[PDB]
Amino acid sequence: PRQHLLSLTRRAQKHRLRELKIQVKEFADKEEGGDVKAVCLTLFLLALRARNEHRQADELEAIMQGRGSGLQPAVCLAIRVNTFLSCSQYHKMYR
DNA sequence: CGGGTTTTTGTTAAGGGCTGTATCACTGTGTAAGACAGGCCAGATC
Repeated sequence: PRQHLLSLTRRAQKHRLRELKIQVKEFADKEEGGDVKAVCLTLFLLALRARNEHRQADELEAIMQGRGSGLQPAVCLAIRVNTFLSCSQYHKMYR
């Protein structure tokens, strides 16, 4: 009995979308170079802007570009150094 | 109360990559004065 897509587990969702996975990967590496993740997030942003949710698309662009809700290692290194944090104290703080 | 049928859930093997944890040899905080026995000279003395 079918219930819903996101109600399944990871392996079950993979079993259910293996066909679309193969199709998208082949039709993306035929002509579009082969970057599967690129075509994936591009199609997702397009389907999301179809619902004109500018906010969600901007947040996803920020996440996938590293500029919000998550720091690149250089910035947190500068924070760990310029604030005189130790390696164990930063660890506790990060733990 | 089971077949027929369907959607979830493991299961093996080998390799890759990110995350967490044990291990090594060490540290910094326990830090100033007083009690007492022995020697010794200045001096009252009988």
